[PDB]
Amino acid sequence: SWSWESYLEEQKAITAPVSLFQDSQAVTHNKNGFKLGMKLEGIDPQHPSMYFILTVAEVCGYRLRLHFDGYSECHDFWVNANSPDIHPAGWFEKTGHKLQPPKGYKEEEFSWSQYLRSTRAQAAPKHLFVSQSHSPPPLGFQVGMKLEAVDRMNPSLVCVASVTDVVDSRFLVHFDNWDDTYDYWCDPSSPYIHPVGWCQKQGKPLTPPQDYPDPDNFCWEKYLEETGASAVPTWAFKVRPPHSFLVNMKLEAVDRRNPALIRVASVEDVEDHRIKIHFDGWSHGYDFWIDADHPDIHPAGWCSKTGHPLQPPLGGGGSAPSTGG
Ligand SMILES: CN(C)CCCC[C@H](N)C(=O)O
Repeated sequence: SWSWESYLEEQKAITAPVSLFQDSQAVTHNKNGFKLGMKLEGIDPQHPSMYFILTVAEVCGYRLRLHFDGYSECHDFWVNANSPDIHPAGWFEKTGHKLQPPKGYKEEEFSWSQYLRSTRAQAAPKHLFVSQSHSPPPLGFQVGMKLEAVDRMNPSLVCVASVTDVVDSRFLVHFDNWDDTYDYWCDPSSPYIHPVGWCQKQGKPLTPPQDYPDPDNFCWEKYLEETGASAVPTWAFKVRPPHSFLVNMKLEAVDRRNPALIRVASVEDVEDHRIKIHFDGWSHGYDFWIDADHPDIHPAGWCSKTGHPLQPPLGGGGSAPSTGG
């Protein structure tokens, strides 16, 4: 039997304190009421502005694997039961959002009552969730306002962006005149967003809207006038202090190569808002960077307290394939 207590003694190591994580990353006493076969609604992680019909394909501890109805299983993805990116059946119609129907359907063609009959299934109960859009909005951020944001797909770019939607306590960041595949959900403390004018005060180049006429001479004031849009007010931005994870601290993290697994991990390197994860016993070739507030990193003990299997360090110490670290 593997235990953190014994491992720390053996390695003469320390864990990353629970206080370093967000409450949502650390909470272990919540029940996961989702069951295999339950259907629901959710955003496509690779297309944050789109909503699809999803089915619980697997349950493990406080996590569940979701399947896009009608599409290939290669698109399946895992989330935690407290994910704010899934909603109960009927949410889209109740909140006025659009649905991308199951493969083989047209949008006019979808009705939850009929679909459940056709699939002889049941929708996940409303109480099973966390976001159904009854919550406090993000103060100061309204649809239509503009701001500057980092393109997470092209990290060196800070661009002209807009708030295109607000759901409970989060808002959707959209890159002006770029396709919505670049959109991503945020909250007021995100270190990836800044008020209009930030780049100029920092000396950083600002990426104007796609194909903006004479891009070199882009001027926020002129653009705000052309669009009649307001800039998100400066007071609304509540910058988050850099995290306090230190190199070598131990924790638990979802494996990026096989998301069904969670392994014993160590902080390999650090940035102001991200940490580099290294899986104990493994080579460093699989090490990866991840946001400090990412939903897939947790404090030691998360797995055992939630009922999820934890992969112990890989054995072999260099003599076995993929080891050395
Ligand atoms: C700025 N960012 C939001 C989008 C960048 C898109 C780059 C892509 N090669 C293209 O030119 O379409």
